[PDB]
Amino acid sequence: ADTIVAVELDTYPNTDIGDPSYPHIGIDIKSVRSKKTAKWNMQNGKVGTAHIIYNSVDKRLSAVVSYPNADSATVSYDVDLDNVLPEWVRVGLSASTGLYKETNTILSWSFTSKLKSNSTHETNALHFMFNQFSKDQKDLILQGDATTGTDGNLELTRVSSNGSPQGSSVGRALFYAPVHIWESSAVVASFEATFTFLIKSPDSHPADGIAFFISNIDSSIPSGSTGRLLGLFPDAN
Ligand SMILES: OC[C@H]1O[C@H](O[C@H]2[C@@H](O)[C@H](O)[C@@H](CO)O[C@@H]2O)[C@@H](O)[C@@H](O)[C@@H]1O
Ligand SMILES: [Ca+2]
Ligand SMILES: [Mn+2]
Repeated sequence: ADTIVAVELDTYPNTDIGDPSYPHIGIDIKSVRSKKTAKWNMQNGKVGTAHIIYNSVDKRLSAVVSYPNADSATVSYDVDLDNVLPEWVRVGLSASTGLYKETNTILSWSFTSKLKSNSTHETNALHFMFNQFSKDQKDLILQGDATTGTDGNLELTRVSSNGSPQGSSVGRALFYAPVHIWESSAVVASFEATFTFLIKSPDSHPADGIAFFISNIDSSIPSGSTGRLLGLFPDAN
């Protein structure tokens, strides 16, 4: 099966599987049951921003989610991505809906990864920045219901012609090129990701959430991962 490290923006509390009783953000290491969570005052209809950072010196995965003129939500977890992820990976965005829904719109997404070898200076880097998605975005691997181009945005889950979010939907978008996240003899490696999202729903309890994830290169949507599984895990283990 796939190896998944993700930062989830969980809008629906599935208490039957360990979620806290409120929308939250969490750090998921190979499991949908976050190793660490933080309360998130999600705002229906507003545009938010997520920022995720990591470096091999501190070995700490941190994320901050904010809305303009509102306090931010922060979550951190000490983890050595070398002990978890394969050397080469792919990075992406995933979302789902199930019984209750929401739009899982991404307006912008940027990512930067650096890897420095022992050889004096000479750092390797990868950076991509999408501020406008188009139809036929060949540098993205769209999976499930994910689509691009509508209003220049990336809709991870199904949205009807009039803009109504559909339930029982799942979609992901991964950057085409694999990323060298670590090397056995690297002095320092780091990455930073940023994305702005718009989650709105006519439900009083939107669902299910969006996630930024890092996986094996060949990852694909596991069967029946709609809803609470955020399109990342095959089960709730
Ligand atoms: O989209 C939210 C949520 O909807 C569905 O789960 C609800 C219900 O159908 C289940 O019977 C109960 C208990 O298991 O949980 C919910 O109330 C599922 O699609 C779920 O995956 C999803 O998160
Ligand atoms: Ca949930
Ligand atoms: Mn959760």
